[PDB]
Amino acid sequence: KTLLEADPYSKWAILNVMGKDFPVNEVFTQFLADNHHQVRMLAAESINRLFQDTKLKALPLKLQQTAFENAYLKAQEGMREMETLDEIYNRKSVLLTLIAVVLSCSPICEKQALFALCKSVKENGLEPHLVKKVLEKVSETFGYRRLEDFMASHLDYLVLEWLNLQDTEYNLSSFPFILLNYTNIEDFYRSCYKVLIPHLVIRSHFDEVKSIANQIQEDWKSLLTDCFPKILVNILPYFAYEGTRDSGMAQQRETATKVYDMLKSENLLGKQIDHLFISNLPEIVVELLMTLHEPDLDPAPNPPHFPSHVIKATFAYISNCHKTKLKSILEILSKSPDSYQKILLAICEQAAETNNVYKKHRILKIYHLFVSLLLKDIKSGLGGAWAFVLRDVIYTLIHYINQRSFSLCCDLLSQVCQTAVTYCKDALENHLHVIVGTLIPLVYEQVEVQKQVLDLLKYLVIDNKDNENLYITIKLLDPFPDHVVFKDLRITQQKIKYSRGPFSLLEEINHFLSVSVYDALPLTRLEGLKDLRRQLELHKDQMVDIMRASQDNPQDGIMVKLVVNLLQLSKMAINHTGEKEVLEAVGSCLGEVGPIDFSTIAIQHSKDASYTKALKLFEDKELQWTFIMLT
Repeated sequence: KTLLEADPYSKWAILNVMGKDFPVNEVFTQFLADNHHQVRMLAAESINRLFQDTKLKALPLKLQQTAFENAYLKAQEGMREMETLDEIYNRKSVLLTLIAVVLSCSPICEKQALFALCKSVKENGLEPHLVKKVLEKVSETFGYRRLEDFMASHLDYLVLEWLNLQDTEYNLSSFPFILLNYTNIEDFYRSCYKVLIPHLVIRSHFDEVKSIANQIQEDWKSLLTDCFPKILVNILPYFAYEGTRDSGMAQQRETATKVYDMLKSENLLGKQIDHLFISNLPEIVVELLMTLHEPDLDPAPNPPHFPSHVIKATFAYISNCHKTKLKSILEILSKSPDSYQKILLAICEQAAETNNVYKKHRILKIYHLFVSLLLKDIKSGLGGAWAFVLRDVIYTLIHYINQRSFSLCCDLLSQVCQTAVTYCKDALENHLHVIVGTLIPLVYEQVEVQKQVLDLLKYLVIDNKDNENLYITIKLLDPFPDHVVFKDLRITQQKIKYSRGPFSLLEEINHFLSVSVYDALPLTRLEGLKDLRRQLELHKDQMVDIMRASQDNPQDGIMVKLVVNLLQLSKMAINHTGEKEVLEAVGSCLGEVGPIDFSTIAIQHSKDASYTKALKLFEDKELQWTFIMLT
């Protein structure tokens, strides 16, 4: 164990005996089947060294899998090398400890270890109570609230690997359903038919699904209709990726072809296949998205996993095979504009419900693929949904940035802003200020993060400063006095800001009020507030004559307007993250000016003119109610 700590990779940890060299890992695994019992538990506890670096870094996939299979075969040999019940139970407990530690310390080999455990439950005859207990221990070790939730996250791989062993004793009825909390196989069917049926659909077990359905008090037609998207996302992709490239990879295409042909039969769903396909378009694209895998150093996803190019070809083939024979899936997806909506609601919900960082990384690279698919067919747009989808994706990206992968998120934001400023002139005219003002406090981060932030800032302030529509947006934004390294930004910020000359105190206050009414997020304004403080500190002498000019109309005081604007911003920010900084900033800003008698008693709350005029032009109470509710 000590030398495994020293040299996990075994670069020089090779021991030579009788002229033959042996790796230390094989020697360590050899002690698993020692005659003395006490060696077994210690070896099971210390085998953690072969699945992680312990210098929390992981290990290469090949080494981890070969160590796992070596440990499994050694445990099997120790089982089969056999009063007796005592050491039989001891060997079973040692095997369970091995299969539990490999689950705990090796997230890469989760699925394979769980499949080995479920096979060994019936093969080795493991005690049900002990294995169940270690299952719930793992469940609340990882963080899952219920053990059934942990079971549901990998049951598809379990059943698929069980059925891919082509064994007579390994059938659906022989699946170890006792492991889950369901009392009887009927409850297991009721709970997991949506997964069990699609696995056997590709295997042409229609008699099996009929025999399950007629005994489950449910119609087989409805059950197959419910599982129709999941079998679509299985058979349909096989027709696209490198058709007839090689026989080994073309046998799947051939069996998919025959399955699709027999599903086109009159008795089967072939009569209404087109109607069901049109009915739920998001339900199949979500499954086409979640099946993405790039073979770096990530846990193995669900057994159906395809690379990015396979997904691209699948969408291309689905678009081509349509009766109208379009070129892109997004064109027929534009027939129902809501399809783009709830899919954005779909991919998000699985990301927030999970807490694993690796699963989050997988779902965010899937989201990268989806946004790339969105942006490669933006020439004609997504109908009238393009503005909504770009706003949704940019706000989701800024939320994922604010919750702290990160480089990939920066790639998404860069790509979407590039597309918006290239193929449009007003896409980023309003929802850009928060993005610009959000990544600045991220400068004090890793070198890659800082480099990406600086690159995005210089792209926004150099390559987009010539846009006529974006001139107002770039002119109206908060300064960045944070670090010296932003001098370039400074020498491209004061030019536009001070194009007409040096702004006075009144001009600075007017600009601050305009940017405050322009943006609804008080946090991103923090730096600007700091400048406002300087504007209150250096230019105190200018607060007299201005108030001399406001005596005629005291009810429109500039200073009181600034005070009430800061008060409104504080009221908005009182229930937001990072409140201790924005509250301190606004308090310091109000502390630069004393309680000057404004000769007013009433407080007027400024409101956007658009909302007031919309209310004014609505002559019906119902119309106003609908407008305010929708807003």
